[PDB]
Amino acid sequence: KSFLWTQSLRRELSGYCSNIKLQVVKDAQALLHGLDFSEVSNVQRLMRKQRRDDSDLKRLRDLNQAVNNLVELKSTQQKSVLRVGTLSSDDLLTLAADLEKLKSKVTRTERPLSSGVYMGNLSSQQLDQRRALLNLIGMDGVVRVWDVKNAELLNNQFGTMPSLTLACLTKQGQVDLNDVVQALTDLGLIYTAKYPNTSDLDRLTQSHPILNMIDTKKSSLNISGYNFSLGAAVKAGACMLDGGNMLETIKVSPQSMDGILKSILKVKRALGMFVSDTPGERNPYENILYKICLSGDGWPYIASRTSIVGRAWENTVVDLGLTYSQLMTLKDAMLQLDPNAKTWMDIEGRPEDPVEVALYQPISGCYIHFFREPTDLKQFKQDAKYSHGIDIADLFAAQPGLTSAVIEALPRNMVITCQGSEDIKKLLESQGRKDIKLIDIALSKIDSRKFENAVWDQYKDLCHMHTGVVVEKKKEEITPHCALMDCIMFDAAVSGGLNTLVLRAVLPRDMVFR
Amino acid sequence: KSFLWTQSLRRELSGYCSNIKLQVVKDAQALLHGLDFSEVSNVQRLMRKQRRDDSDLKRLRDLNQAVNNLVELKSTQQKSVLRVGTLSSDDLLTLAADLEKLKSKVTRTERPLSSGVYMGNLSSQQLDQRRALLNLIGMDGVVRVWDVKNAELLNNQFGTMPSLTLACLTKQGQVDLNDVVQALTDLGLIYTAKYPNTSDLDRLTQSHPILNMIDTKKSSLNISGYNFSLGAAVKAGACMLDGGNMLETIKVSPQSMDGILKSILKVKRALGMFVSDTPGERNPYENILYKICLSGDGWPYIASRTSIVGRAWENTVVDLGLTYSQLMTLKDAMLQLDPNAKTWMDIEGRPEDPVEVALYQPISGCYIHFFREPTDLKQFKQDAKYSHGIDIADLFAAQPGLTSAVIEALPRNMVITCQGSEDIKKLLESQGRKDIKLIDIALSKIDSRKFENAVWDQYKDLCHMHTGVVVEKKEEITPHCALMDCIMFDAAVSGGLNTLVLRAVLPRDMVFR
Amino acid sequence: KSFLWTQSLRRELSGYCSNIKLQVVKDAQALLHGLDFSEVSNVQRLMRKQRRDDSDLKRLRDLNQAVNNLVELKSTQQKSVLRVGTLSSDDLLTLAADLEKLKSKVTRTERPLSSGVYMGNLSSQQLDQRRALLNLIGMDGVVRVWDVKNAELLNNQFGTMPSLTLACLTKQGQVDLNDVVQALTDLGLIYTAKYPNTSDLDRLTQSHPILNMIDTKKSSLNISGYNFSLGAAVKAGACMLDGGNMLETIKVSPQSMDGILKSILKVKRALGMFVSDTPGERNPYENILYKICLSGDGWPYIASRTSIVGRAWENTVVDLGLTYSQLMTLKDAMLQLDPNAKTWMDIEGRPEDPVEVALYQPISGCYIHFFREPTDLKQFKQDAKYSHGIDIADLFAAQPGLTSAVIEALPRNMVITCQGSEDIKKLLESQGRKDIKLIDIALSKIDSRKFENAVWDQYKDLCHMHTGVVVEKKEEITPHCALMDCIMFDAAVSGGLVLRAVLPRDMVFR
Ligand SMILES: [Mn+2]
Ligand SMILES: [Mn+2]
Ligand SMILES: [Mn+2]
Ligand SMILES: [Mn+2]
Ligand SMILES: [Mn+2]
Ligand SMILES: [Zn+2]
Ligand SMILES: [Zn+2]
Ligand SMILES: [Zn+2]
Repeated sequence: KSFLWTQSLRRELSGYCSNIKLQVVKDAQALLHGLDFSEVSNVQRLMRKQRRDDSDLKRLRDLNQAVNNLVELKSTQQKSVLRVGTLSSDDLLTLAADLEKLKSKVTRTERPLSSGVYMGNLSSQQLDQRRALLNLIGMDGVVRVWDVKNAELLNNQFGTMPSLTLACLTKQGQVDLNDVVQALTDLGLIYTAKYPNTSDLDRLTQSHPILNMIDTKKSSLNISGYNFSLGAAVKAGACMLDGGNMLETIKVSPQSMDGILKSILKVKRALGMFVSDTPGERNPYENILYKICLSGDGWPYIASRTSIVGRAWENTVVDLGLTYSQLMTLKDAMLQLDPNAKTWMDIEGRPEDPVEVALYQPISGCYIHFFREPTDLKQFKQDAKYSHGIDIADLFAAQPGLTSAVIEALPRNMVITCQGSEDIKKLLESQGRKDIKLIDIALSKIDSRKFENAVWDQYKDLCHMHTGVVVEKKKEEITPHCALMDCIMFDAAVSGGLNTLVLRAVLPRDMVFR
Repeated sequence: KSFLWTQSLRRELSGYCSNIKLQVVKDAQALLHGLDFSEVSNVQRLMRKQRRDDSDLKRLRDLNQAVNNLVELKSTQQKSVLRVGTLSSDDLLTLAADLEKLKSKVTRTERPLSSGVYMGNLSSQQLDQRRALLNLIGMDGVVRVWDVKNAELLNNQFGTMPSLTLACLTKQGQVDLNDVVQALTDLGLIYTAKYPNTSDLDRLTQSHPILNMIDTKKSSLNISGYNFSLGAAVKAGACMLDGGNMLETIKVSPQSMDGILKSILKVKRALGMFVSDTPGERNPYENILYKICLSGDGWPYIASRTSIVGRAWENTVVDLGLTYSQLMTLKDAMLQLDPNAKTWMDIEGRPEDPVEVALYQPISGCYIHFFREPTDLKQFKQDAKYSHGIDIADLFAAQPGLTSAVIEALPRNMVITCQGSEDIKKLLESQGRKDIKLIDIALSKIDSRKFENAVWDQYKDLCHMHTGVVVEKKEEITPHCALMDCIMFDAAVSGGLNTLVLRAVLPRDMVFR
Repeated sequence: KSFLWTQSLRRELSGYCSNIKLQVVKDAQALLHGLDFSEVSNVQRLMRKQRRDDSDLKRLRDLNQAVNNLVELKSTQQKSVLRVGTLSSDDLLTLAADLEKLKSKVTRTERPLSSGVYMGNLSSQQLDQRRALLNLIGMDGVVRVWDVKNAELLNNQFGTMPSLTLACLTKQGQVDLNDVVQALTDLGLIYTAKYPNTSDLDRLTQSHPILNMIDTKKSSLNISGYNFSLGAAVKAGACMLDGGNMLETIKVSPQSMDGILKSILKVKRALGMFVSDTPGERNPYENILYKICLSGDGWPYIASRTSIVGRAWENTVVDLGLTYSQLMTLKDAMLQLDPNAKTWMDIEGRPEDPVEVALYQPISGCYIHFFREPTDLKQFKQDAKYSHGIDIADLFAAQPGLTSAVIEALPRNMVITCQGSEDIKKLLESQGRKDIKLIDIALSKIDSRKFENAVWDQYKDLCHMHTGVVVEKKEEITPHCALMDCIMFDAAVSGGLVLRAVLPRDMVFR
């Protein structure tokens, strides 16, 4: 059923496939020669930890950039732009659709590994429902695997490579290289007829003892390229064979990129392939579509991709409220909120025409931040003059529907704290949520903006929306008001000071803009 | 199309599958210590030949017997009589049907290797139609691969056996046994997912270089268990798994045989499996059905069956004109004859009611010999006492429609010599054949039976139908046989009886029901 | 590669061409004066209908008569019998094999419009494999364009003639006659160099605004000559130039038909031309060989072939087991059947040697009916006396092989109703199609023949195969027809009592 998709894709794309054994074995032997395999063991030890940080990530990345200096099979950073040539106008619509579906699927699978999910003080059903997602995606009260300052540094660091695999099995398994090649050759042949299972690897193990090391019924989620998964072994086995149509052996180029995708959409239409609305393991169509859109120059499956920054939906653009798919990602990202924690909220613009919305939980250092186009532009210029200093031409790019979707998804029975309950009340009540209880702090003007300078020095990087000169009639310039910076400084006003805390965004950055 | 047929039978016969990996390696280890592999070489040399004689079969049977004596995994002579129990009445009706069609297909595929096909003086169409039968089945004027005294001695001698295969690759291929067990396992694993082919064997040889011994582009037809076919290698691989629903491991017993046949039928029913009415390689259903019905006790696929007598349709029977598939076997049987050669004919019983019919070709030595149930009980009795001495009770088990079908399939424009034409004329006539010219030679009473005693002395065993005491106007005389008349009327002409072993055109099973 | 074939044919057939720039306009003028273009717009309306019947075909055929009555460039009824002479015995065999291929292509493209294809309860893949087919040829469940009682009235009615195109562009486009000639000539000068496309005519229209009535897509299939296709304008623009060896201008005669055929087969041989076995539009080779073999008198491209009767393999014959080509015709003929509906089956003779075979679906009203040669005569000559009464000389001409070819082409899972089973079971099992379930209705022999004399009164003309006198053990009785048995047994279950052949009319007898 998932091997059927794979089979049809082999035939259709067989003309882009080739023998690569010599290039692979060369990289394996070069790793066997150059690489510090005790550091391979060190990175594996770090992947056994349930909780990992920046020191673990640096070690992984350093080992990644050590492998990358020794292999000749690498993918280069290449942007890709697609138009009506070769691909039909109908084909680019489908791609755009499937890519934004993929976007949702991959963000809901991988992001909670870094962003985290709240597993503390919740109802019995909610925990059961959160546990089911975290069982599925491979995963105080906030549980996460990667506690990092920059989660973008987790991109493309976890892919599996045939040559690295072949080298790792040879050194760590303590047998000759050829034995390993002749082992994955027999595995590679199982794969020409079925996706290999537990019993398959068992009986080969009797003739090739190496295949013990490999873990068969482990997931491909929350693993590195240094681990001995079923997928890494199967992939490495596909490249040792003498031909022919093995999908792993695809190379992409600017000259070949469109045709592969055109051929992918032909199979998809013939068999009814689709991007899953579920988080978890990638299906055959999800896997190929991501690996090709990741780079316009390289080998989608088997190359070195650790040099590549960004995602597949970013590295490839289509030139032509919230989607059900976006709604899902948003609803999963918000499970990061502790509903029992103290929560600030602030807005810029009048409550019935908001242009900036923020929420802030000071103890976890997690925040919601987003934007909206105004309706009353004639009133927007007034607030640009005297309050927020936002230019509307920079709000054009704000993703629509975000205002209602966040206020709808807010934890029920949460208590929101605000400097002036007035407008916040008329906002939540309007967006359908009267239930949310509100505190009024009621500070004075001098005491609310006491830590205004302190907050902008530490956190300026988190909002770039405020450009316009703001005045205060007596005219003289003042600091423009950010909705986010307001929240932080109002918490500091009450606290009596401001700590150094690395803030974590609840929303993905891909969601704020279009 | 047919790997599913296997995959489905695998799923339903699971409980009959088993672990024999050890017992095969044990039987190979015994062959490695006991078998003369130089004699294996000698038999393989005989299989490379086009024409094979009685001495080649003697060597082949002697070696098979030596293999047989050493292996612990053998099949036993166990006959099966099927009764309504585990199998429903319809299940049994389906079994009987298929065994008739299977009988036809396997006779048409195997028997011409011995019986032969005339390939001399014919129309271009007749030769192309015939040479296209030879490539379907993997095969003076007569073409044959086996020229033997008795073609029952060919039966069950050619099967493949994993332990023999295992033993032969080890000793002839000059590698250790352990590395042979390694190689076959990986092939056996592939066999779970697909039937391995050209490249599948090519790429496997790259780690295990014992596998270029095995021939890929060679069929299963016209080869012995000593040859390294893909099927023998694939078969042996199946045994290399401690588990897996492989049909090759199955054990049959008087207790389990019905239930096995029941399970096969469900798979056949479900998918729509069938016996193909075209000669050639066996389909998975034809294969399983044959091997199971040969012996009620033993291992259908993997045992030594070299000591088993009878074809599977004789060893297993159901208890509760010709069939379409009997006809195609009959038409295929007739191709042995030289249509241009000298050909005799003779009948016993009235031309309107023949009880015995025989045709004889004196040069190739081949004959048609069959019987028929009469209708004129009155005329029969006086003929019996004056001519053939055939007991009417011995004729009820004769195949009906055999007169029609044989006379039809006789080649157009043949020349028949006969003693007395009036009779032969009326029988060929009322059947569509006026095209055949008849030569009546003028042999008087005395001369036509000069070598009568000589013919019966030499050929008695060919006819057992004449038991009654025949008399002339009184004293006893020798009963008239259609076939013995044909031979002796030829003897009169030639001035001497020939000294040869005769070959039958008709499959022996086909004469009686 | 198809304009190559055009070009190459043009040079080799240069001397059977003339000019015709006078008579084309002459007949176009004789149309301007004496033809109502309201009925022409009425025809365009009818061809715009998604379903069409006998009354719409009447309005077409009468207009194909009225145009034929005025014009002096016409083809007339002329049969051709190809003998050796100019065409070597090797040319004849290549011409007989190609016309046979051509039969299979033209039938699979044009016939489904009338006969219909079932697009109801089927597997997605079937709905894929069958819609693919429709978009190639330009097309309850059964979808059809022409629903007519006589489908032979459809033949030679959709033809395209330049003069008819000329007179149509003039009156309907409201420009002067000359401006139509000026516009199409300029398109004809493009036809000497390449086959005009989307942009060719788009730029022509910039000087010739009258050329906007014309489509690039689509097509050249379920259109009539009253439409404005690309080809109609192209053919017209060819007959506007002086000389140049223009294919469209070819006139055939009983003295010249062999040499023109002799010419074609050289170019085919020299290039690699052949009759496509895939349905759709004609390649230039299919089109030339078809237009010529239609008639041996007139202008195969530009004449008034609207009163010509019978197809090109019928109107032209050669004088010296089914063919690969006919089996694909048969498989696309069995697509008409609704496999999810009440279906009968009946045969004559014994199951191991059937001489007449029938299947019938009442609700739609379609049937399968064919004959076979017997093998056993002793049994056939008795069945003739006491069951069917068919003469053996009538059974030689029946197409051999249809019996197994139809049975295998049956839909999988279909359920048959019969009277009785057993011998229907014996037949579908010899062929090895057990998957088919059988219902015996098992009526009494008197109850089976209640509506006997009624069915032979409404459907007699559908079978002319029963000649001999069938007797009962004696008195004369009405012979048994396998097809007439299908309809009467249906009536005995219905209590009461059109028909469309599933099998091609041309495939029953060879
Ligand atoms: Mn990175
Ligand atoms: Mn504010
Ligand atoms: Mn191995
Ligand atoms: Mn005699
Ligand atoms: Mn009937
Ligand atoms: Zn801001
Ligand atoms: Zn005898
Ligand atoms: Zn009839």
